[PDB]
Amino acid sequence: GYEVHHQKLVFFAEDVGSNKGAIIGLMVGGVVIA
Amino acid sequence: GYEVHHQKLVFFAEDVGSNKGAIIGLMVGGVVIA
Amino acid sequence: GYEVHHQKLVFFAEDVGSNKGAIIGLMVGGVVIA
Amino acid sequence: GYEVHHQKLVFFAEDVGSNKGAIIGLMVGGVVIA
Amino acid sequence: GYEVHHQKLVFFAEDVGSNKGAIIGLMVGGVVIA
Amino acid sequence: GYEVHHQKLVFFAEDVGSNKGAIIGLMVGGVVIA
Amino acid sequence: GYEVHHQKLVFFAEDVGSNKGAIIGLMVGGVVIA
Amino acid sequence: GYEVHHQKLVFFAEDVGSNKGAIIGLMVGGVVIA
Amino acid sequence: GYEVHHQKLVFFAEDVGSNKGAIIGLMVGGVVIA
Amino acid sequence: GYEVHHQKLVFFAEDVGSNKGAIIGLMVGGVVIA
Amino acid sequence: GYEVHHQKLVFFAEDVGSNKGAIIGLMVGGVVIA
Amino acid sequence: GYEVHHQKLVFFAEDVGSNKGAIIGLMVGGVVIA
Amino acid sequence: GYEVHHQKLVFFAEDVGSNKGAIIGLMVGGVVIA
Amino acid sequence: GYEVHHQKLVFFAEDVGSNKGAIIGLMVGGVVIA
Amino acid sequence: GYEVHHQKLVFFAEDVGSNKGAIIGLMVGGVVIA
Amino acid sequence: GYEVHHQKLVFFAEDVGSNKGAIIGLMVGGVVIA
Amino acid sequence: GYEVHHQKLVFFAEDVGSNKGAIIGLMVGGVVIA
Amino acid sequence: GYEVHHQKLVFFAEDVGSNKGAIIGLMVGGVVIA
Amino acid sequence: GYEVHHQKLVFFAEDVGSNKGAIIGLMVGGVVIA
Amino acid sequence: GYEVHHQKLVFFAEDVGSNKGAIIGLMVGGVVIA
Repeated sequence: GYEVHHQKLVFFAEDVGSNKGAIIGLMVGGVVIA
Repeated sequence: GYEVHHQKLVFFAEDVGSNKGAIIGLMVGGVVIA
Repeated sequence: GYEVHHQKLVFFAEDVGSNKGAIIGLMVGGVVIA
Repeated sequence: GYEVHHQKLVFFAEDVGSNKGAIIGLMVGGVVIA
Repeated sequence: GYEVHHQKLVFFAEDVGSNKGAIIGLMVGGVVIA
Repeated sequence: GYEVHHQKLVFFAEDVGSNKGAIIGLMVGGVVIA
Repeated sequence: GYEVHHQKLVFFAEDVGSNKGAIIGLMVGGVVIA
Repeated sequence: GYEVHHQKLVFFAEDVGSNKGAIIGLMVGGVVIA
Repeated sequence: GYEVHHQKLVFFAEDVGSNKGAIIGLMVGGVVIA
Repeated sequence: GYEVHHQKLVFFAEDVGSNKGAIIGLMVGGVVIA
Repeated sequence: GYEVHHQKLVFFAEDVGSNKGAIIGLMVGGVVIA
Repeated sequence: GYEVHHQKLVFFAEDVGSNKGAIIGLMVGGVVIA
Repeated sequence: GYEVHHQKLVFFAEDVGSNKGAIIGLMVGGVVIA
Repeated sequence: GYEVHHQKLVFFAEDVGSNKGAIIGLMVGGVVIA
Repeated sequence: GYEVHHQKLVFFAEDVGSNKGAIIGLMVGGVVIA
Repeated sequence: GYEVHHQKLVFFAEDVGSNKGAIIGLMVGGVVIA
Repeated sequence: GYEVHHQKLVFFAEDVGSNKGAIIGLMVGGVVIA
Repeated sequence: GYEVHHQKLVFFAEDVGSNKGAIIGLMVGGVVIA
Repeated sequence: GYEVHHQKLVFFAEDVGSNKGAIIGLMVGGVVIA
Repeated sequence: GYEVHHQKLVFFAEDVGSNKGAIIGLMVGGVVIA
């Protein structure tokens, strides 16, 4: 008798507001200018 | 008797607001200007 | 008799406000200017 | 009889306010200017 | 009879206010100017 | 003058050996028996 | 003048040997038997 | 003049040997039997 | 003039030997039997 | 003129030997039996 | 013998760059949100 | 014999850079949020 | 014999850089938040 | 014989750098928050 | 024979650097928070 | 909740009396004889 | 809750009496004879 | 809770009497004879 | 709770009497004869 | 709880009497004859 329930994973966000700049969830590499 | 329920994975967002700039979920690499 | 429930993982945020600058969840490497 | 419930892990934040500068959850390395 | 409940881990913050400067959760290394 | 090069991302593996059991890269949820 | 190079990210492995049991990279939730 | 190079991130392993039991990189929750 | 190089991050291991039991990198919660 | 180099971070191990029992890098909570 | 030449009046600007926010030359009154 | 030449008046600017916020040359009154 | 030349008046600026906040040349009154 | 030349008046600035906060040339009155 | 030349008046500045706080040239009165 | 009211701007006058001579509100340049 | 009211700006006058001579509000340059 | 009220700015005058001569509010440059 | 009120600024005058000669509020430069 | 009130600034005068000669509020430079 195994019951597993209500598990959640969020990497970056659930709610992201307005953006004028730069939003990146994940990057291996590079140059970001904002 | 195995019951598994209500699991969720979100990588970047559920709700993303207005965008004037740059939004990237995932990048391996590059140049981002905003 | 095993019951597992209500577990949550958040890496960066649940709620992210307005952005004029640079927001990065995870980076291996690079240059960020804001 | 094993019951495990209500566990949470937050790496960076739950609520992130407005951003004009640079916010990085995790970085292996680089240069950040804000 | 094992019951485990209400455990929480926060690495950086739960609530992060407005940012003009540089906020980094974790870094292995680099240069940060704010 | 921006140059970005040789970035790589691997999620599960580059080289997976032989399999008699069960290998899953990513699972949101379920029951796995090997 | 920006140059970014040779960054790498590995989540589970680069090289996974043989498997008779169960290997899961990422799981939000469930029951795993090996 | 910015140069960033040779950064690496490994979450679970680079090299995983043989498996008769259960290996999980990341789990939000559940029941694991080996 | 900024130069950043050779930074590394390892969470669980670089080299994981053979497994008859249970290995978990990160767990928010649950029941683990080996 | 800034130069930063050769920084390293290890959380659980670099080299993990064989396992008959239970190894967990990080746990928020639960029941572990070996 | 009267000679008048090369006179210039600029109220706001000669060159205005890119705009994501609010630019107003002159206002008697009101509410401005950017 | 009257000669008048090369006179200039600038009220706000000659060159205005990029704008994410609020730029107002002149205001009699109000509320400005940026 | 009257000669008048090369006179300049600048009220706020000649060159204004990038703006994320609030820039006001002149105000009689109000509330400014940045 | 009257010659008048090379006169300059600057009230606030000639060169204004980047702005995240609040810059006001002149105000009769009010509330400024930055 | 009257010659007048090379006169300059600066009220606040010639060069103003980056601003995160509040810069006011002149104010008759009010409340300033930075 | 924002309310802005009763702001006024007058450049030259509200009430100009009789004129036998020369009245000019704004002039970039020229010769004026009265 | 913001309320801004009764601000006024006058450049040259509110009430200008009779004129036999020369009245100029603003001049960038020239020759004025009364 | 912000309230700003009754601010006033006058540059040259509120009330200007009769004129036989020359009245100039602001001049960048020139020759004025009365 | 901020309240700002009754601030006033006068540059040249509030009340200017009759003029037979020359009155100048502000001059960057020139020749003035009365 | 901030309250600021009844501040005043006068540069040249509030009340200027009749003028047969030359009155200048501010001069950067020149020749003045009365």
